[PDB]
Amino acid sequence: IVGGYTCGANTVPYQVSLNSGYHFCGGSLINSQWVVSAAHCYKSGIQVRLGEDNINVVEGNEQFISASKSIVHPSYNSNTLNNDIMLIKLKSAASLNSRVASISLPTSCASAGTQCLISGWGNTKSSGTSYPDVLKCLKAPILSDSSCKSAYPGQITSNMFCAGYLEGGKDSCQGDSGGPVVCSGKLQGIVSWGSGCAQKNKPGVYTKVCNYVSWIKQTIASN
Ligand SMILES: [Ca+2]
Repeated sequence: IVGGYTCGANTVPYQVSLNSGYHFCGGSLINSQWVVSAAHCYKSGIQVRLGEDNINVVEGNEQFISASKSIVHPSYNSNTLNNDIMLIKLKSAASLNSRVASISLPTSCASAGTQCLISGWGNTKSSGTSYPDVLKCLKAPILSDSSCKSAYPGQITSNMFCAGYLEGGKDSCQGDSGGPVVCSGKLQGIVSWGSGCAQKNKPGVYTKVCNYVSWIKQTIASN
């Protein structure tokens, strides 16, 4: 997360770390047994880490659970990053508490100019390499589709939105792929891509979760 702040420990209780010997992506807890992340975060042998703040120290609140199953969206295109969404089933149910909570699925899509919260652990620098150990946060509006498609001509589909600032400086890219974008108490986004990091007229590009709620509910209930 470039150009934000330290959330505070356990202030984003739905935030998940996907670990494969190291932290490689974020995710969101949508119920005791399921996580949603990005399809470009697909690996084998994932461990899901809940209740984290500092990913390098065991601060007491953690829950470490092996993933039993991963489901990538049937229409995921890894070239265009269209339908960049994946579902991860926990081997054992998470124990929900003050620090470990679910986030709700949208009943409807969010509109432009709606403020959202984007959280994650990744690269804080637009130029160079600096990985934070603690959860970071950014508040950013959803930009209008016009403003989005203009920044990435012929790259943006219906299943994407942009958030942040047209001037750059503040963005998420490498700053946690797969991470949540929460607007008015609902999961509206997943950190998908963005050209460079926090560049001028290069916003972040998010998977538009409200398009997928039917897929998510049908998949989860059948698996
Ligand atoms: Ca920790």
